Amino acid sequence: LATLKVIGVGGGGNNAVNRMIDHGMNNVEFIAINTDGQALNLSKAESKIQIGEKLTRGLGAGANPEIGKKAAEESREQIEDAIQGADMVFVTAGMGGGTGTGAAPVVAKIAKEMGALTVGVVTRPFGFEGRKRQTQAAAGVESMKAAVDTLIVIPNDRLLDIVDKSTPMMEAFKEADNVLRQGVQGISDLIAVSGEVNLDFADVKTIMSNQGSALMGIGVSSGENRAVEAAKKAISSPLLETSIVGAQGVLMNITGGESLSLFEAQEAADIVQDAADEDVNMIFGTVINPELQDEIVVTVIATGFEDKPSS
Ligand SMILES: Nc1nc2c(ncn2[C@@H]2O[C@H](COP(=O)(O)OP(=O)(O)O)[C@@H](O)[C@H]2O)c(=O)[nH]1
Repeated sequence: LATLKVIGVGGGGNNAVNRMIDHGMNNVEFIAINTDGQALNLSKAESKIQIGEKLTRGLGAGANPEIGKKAAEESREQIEDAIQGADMVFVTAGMGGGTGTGAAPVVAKIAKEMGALTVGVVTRPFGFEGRKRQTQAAAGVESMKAAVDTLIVIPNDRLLDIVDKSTPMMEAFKEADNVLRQGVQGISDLIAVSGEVNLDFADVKTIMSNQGSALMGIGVSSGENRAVEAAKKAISSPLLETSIVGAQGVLMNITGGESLSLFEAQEAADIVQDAADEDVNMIFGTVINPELQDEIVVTVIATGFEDKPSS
């Protein structure tokens, strides 16, 4: 089965990796990449790469993206060794600092160069962090676009839309973490199970390879209108820079029990295509899990946003 790897670059990326490992992920290899030796020492990842030792003396990049870049370039061989054999690589980082901003694009370009389907999931800084951080991050996002197959951007300001006055910062961070984690899990599940209408890693490549922005979502629902409700949840995007609107390619997998109806499968597909408001090329799949009773799961991967709009 296709070899999946998730690579956290810099502080935010490392944090995401640690929290994903805590949450529980089967058949995924994690790699932690940082300049900061103290943070690496605390990483839960099975594979750790300290980059730029000579430049930083084991410290972080001090918000300087040129140091993050030079560090990654300096450690290219070690990064190549850690990635070798991967079929798909997810690179996650916080844009705005030095290590994520400068090194994540280098890491992604190595992963792609060496044949892996490469997806980035990065954050933009909070407005309260100031304009310099925002400007550095914007350059990082542009660099990431050039280095990956597909990119998902999570503006940290969106977290302010899902918290009340007391929600812990760490709880908010976990909500952002769900984007990459559930995207990885949906691909892992799609590879592992044969479906009645079967989609596999080649379908994922068709949808995600050499594209631009992406949306990856999952919805789960039971009862009346379950399919419509699951599809709406899969495309809901309160934390995303890139919503479903304008998608021209969608991989949609529906998992249900024996009761999964043709009518509700069409309903789900129609929700996604109507929200995209485009001529969508839909690669549709269906998995019947007989242990499931009234539950339905809809997973969506959407791309093609940069393609010329249709008439
Ligand atoms: N959502 C989220 N954002 C983070 C986290 N840690 C850092 N950030 C964001 O990431 C940006 C870069 O921080 P950091 O990754 O620690 O810097 P670096 O190590 O030099 O790359 C910060 O400016 C924040 O906006 C996290 O755990 N979650």
